[PDB]
Amino acid sequence: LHRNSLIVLADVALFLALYHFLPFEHNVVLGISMLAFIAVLWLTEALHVTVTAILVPVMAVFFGIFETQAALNNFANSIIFLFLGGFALAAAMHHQGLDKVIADKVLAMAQGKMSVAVFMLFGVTALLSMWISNTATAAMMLPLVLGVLSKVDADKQRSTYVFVLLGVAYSASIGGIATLVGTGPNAIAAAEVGLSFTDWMKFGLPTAMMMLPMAIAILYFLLKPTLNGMFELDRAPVNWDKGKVVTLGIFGLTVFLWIFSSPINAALGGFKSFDTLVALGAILMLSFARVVHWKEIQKTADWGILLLFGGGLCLSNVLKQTGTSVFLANALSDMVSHMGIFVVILVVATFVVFLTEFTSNVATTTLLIPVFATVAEAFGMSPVLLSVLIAVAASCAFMLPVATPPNAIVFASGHIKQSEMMRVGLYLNIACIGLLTAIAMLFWQ
Amino acid sequence: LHRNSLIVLADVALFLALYHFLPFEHNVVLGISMLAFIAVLWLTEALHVTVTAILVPVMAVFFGIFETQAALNNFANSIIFLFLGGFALAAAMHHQGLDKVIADKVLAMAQGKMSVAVFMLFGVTALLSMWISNTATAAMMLPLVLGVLSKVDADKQRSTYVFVLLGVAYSASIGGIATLVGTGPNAIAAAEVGLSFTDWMKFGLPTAMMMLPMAIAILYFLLKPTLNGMFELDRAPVNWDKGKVVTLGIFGLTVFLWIFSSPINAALGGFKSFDTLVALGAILMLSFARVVHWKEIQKTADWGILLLFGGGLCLSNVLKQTGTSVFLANALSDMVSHMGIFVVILVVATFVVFLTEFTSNVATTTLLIPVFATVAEAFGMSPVLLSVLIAVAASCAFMLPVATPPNAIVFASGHIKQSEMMRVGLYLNIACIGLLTAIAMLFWQ
Ligand code: NA
Ligand code: NA
Ligand code: NA
Ligand code: NA
Repeated sequence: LHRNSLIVLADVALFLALYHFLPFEHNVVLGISMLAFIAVLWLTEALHVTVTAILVPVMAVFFGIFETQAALNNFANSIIFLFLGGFALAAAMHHQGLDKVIADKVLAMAQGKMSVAVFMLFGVTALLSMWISNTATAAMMLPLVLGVLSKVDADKQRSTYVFVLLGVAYSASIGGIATLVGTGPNAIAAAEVGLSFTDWMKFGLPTAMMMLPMAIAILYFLLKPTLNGMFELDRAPVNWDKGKVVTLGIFGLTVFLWIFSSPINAALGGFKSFDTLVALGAILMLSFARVVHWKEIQKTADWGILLLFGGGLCLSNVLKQTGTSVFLANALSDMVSHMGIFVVILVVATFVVFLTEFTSNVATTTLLIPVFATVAEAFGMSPVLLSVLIAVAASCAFMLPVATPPNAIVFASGHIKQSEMMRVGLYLNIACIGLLTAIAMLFWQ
Repeated sequence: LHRNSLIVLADVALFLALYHFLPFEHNVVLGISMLAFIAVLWLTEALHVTVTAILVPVMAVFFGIFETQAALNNFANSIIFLFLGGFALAAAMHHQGLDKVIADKVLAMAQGKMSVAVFMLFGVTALLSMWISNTATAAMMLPLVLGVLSKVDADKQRSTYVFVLLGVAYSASIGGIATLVGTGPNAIAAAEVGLSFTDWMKFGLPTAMMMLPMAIAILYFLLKPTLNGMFELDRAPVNWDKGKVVTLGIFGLTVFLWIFSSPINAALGGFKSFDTLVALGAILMLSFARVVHWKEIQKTADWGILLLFGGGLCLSNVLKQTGTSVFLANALSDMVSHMGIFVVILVVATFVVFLTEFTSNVATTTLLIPVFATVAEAFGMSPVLLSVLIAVAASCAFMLPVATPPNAIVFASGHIKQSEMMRVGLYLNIACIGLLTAIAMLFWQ
């Protein structure tokens, strides 16, 4: 009777149709029929993203592609645990309130000026986003933004107070493209192609450094009247208490090990997923040092996403095993040889940057990385380039809300118009397709 | 400076001491040193049970026993997912309120008598416990018990109103020993020895049927003045609404498949962990039928326990790989041949039943099943017997609180004395060591 129940039933119909009607070797038919079924479910979201992720192994198994245990093993991938270490690290500095003090210490550096208030609001949002999450950083920044935008209160003076709301909503998304922890898509890329923490930072951080100024400049050069205003530093000040220096101490130590993983691990005997161990070592240090309880981590951890990760890895392996990856490469062979590498990565970048407006970031990456990376491997090219690209471009959701929660968070502020965001995003989207295709070209040789 | 930080430091010392001072083949030294370290941490609970579980792979990897990924793979065991299916099934019928209606429909069968009120309170607690959890079933039953024990309100008339509080606190623990979902220890046994859902029910259910009357009879024959009293059916009645018949429908279908798994799977082509697939199929049916959202399951699911499971499976594999399992069998060889099989299982049963009073049920099972099962295998005997025994006896916590949350739940009722529970438990403990050793003997040939 419901909308989504029909989408699912239409999909069951579609699968059945593709299964009985495609003219190929049985394995490829099954692989294509599955890929379409799952592609629908993750884009429409008729079933919850994670329910769909669970549906993958259960299909793979029932259709004899993998044995039950083999399929489930996907969910214990070392990157998944790295990301859990991220959640525990976040959980710690949120319960401790080290995120609050980083906001105040930097916000009060601005004596009382609105010009150097919002420029220090975006800089903190993105810095805090590197380690925490996007949705979490947005929900945490909202009250701190509304607090500052109450002196220039006049909402007939909207464009002073919309530049700042839409500004952090993007700064949360751009801050994610910095490190391996931060947003889901990055983790999915790293798991697929086998990236280290320091590897994804070499790609991502420069792109964040490039993108944040570029994004503000676009918001600025639309309708900003913010060179005027005064401050209202209204609430109790902050101070380093029982081991906020300790949480920062562990955090610092962890990040130090993550960056210097290459020489530290090499000169340690070369353990396998060193970054994952570090991330679990973090969970251990935070508990021995007593700085955060487990119940806290169990609330903060998004087990839904953790499961989603493995759901996509299962899919990736479904594509290989059925030979669907190689069949698609064969079908695209003529098209891709006719296309220049510039043309390809421009088409890819454009495809995601706009697709990501309709569906969740992860939901699109969890679908697209498997397809592209495995097809890239059939072409015998390094699946890294396309993957990192997709992972970054997925986090470029700037147009409507429902694209990312950070967009819907600053939108529920019952103030910003649908039309307004839709056109700043349409500019920033094109701006990014440029920047990415540019940087993706530069990172070739 | 804290108590537990010293326990941990004392343990780090102990490990270091055992590591540098034991006179054996390096692998066995490492295996022994690890086993002692982890044993301490799970019994003292200096670190949280789950933090300790994570510590296992991280040690195994750093001490070259397993490669990072191989060790983590333990956490994706098919039983863990079976148990997650249990959590989702519970989450459904709690959010739907199918547990409430099962309480009222059976409680109102008793017209208005206290004699047939509490006897129908224990019967519901245990039946509801089979599928839900122990801690969850206790916290859910508490208000429903205090509601009935307000007509015979006189708390100078204590023993009418302590027989019922301590009655359900046990009925929750005995109800767990019924099926594979229900309590952690059962799942740990099944994962270690490879049991089906219908397999553990053949052991457990008869034991629950035997134990519940035996437990009441002991509480009854101490200080019961409950053949007197009247009812107060005070609150809004219940009625089957939008698919509480559907949740029961799915639940019923799931349990039907679980019981009849053997012939259904056999006549289906023999899929690998059929019970796990059923449990995931449950998660899928519950979502397509829209009866429960995912956020609900993410709250209900105890991801801490889910992780604990794999922590112990990692340990089990640590014992084998280092050859510590075989070394212990050699050391115990003389002792066990001098002991009769009756003697052994009486010693084992007594050991756990009393050990489980000091530490969490899972925490003790997660420690003991690996040691015993793997040693049993070195002796070339089926590790099932000892394991199922340990798993059942672990759920026999009847003395103090802090033994199980269901004990601490009915204790926070600021009414029941420490001394009171301690001696009913001491009787029921001995009563059980009997029943188990009896049934364990009968289930031989
Ligand atoms: Na982020
Ligand atoms: Na998106
Ligand atoms: Na239970
Ligand atoms: Na216990």
